[PDB]
Amino acid sequence: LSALNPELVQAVQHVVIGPSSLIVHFNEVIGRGHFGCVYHGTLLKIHCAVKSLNRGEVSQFLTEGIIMKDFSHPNVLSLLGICLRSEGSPLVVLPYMKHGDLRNFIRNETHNPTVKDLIGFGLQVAKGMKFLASKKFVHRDLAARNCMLDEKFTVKVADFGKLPVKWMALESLQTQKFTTKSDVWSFGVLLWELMTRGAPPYPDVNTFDITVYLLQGRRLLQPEYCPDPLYEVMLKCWHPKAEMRPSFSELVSRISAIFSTFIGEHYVHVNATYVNVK
Ligand SMILES: CCOc1ccn(-c2ccc(F)cc2)c(=O)c1C(=O)Nc1ccc(Oc2ccnc(N)c2Cl)c(F)c1
Repeated sequence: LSALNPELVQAVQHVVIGPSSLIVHFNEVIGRGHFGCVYHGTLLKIHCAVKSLNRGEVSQFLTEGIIMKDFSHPNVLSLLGICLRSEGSPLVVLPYMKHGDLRNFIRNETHNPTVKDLIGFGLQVAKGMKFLASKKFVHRDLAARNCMLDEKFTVKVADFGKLPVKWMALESLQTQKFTTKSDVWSFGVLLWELMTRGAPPYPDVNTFDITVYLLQGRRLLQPEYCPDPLYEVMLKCWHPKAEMRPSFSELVSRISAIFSTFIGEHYVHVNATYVNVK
């Protein structure tokens, strides 16, 4: 529309994908959810994922896209480009992730992860977060459902895009303010999700009052296959004082030590009480 904002229109220019150099297979759907949608696509012939807005809002869309342009790290999802379709909503083009999101992947009964594999995934998320934190970028919705998994089993932190209260730090639930320290709280929950193989956090608890629940003096239970030292790390991520939580560099350090101790002998099986739980 150009009448959007010169500055943004120019920034989107250096990453523009000519509508003729990308084919969208609207027939082959991938994502599809509240607001936007995801489709398979070909780029010139690289396989890709094409995010669209099903819909001011277009501006936030393009804006969220431009920020991704500086995300260059093996553990952070990259942007191929943004295609300005002269027929509909602009599109965001992403590399194809053969294994989809991390939560659905670990939840799969046909998969046979070990303690080591799962800790490894957490290690990769932490590396991605460490990069993001160094760029002063606050995620706000860090969870296993927002982490992608490619063909080499490399984890990419992302955001599919009504608060995810169950991953939110105490101060954020109380204030609505987000920081890197509240991302650490979310990361601890992400660790729990991995070790439980994608179980829903606080099954019994209502979204409307996780705050009251947490203030009673509670935290998530140690999953059955979670090593003590990793649980000790989870509890640190959930420190009541935000400044007392470890940084992502510390987490990378600590988790990488725990990970090195395993050899791939301990298989992780789903909990019977968590099965089919929504
Ligand atoms: C308009 C802004 O869009 C953003 C903006 C910022 N970040 C962002 C936020 C924080 C970070 F640390 C890094 C990136 C994003 O991740 C996205 C996004 O669209 N992500 C997204 C994710 C999965 C998708 O689905 C795929 C994709 C590939 N392969 C498969 N199989 C599937 Cl299922 C998908 F299509 C789109």
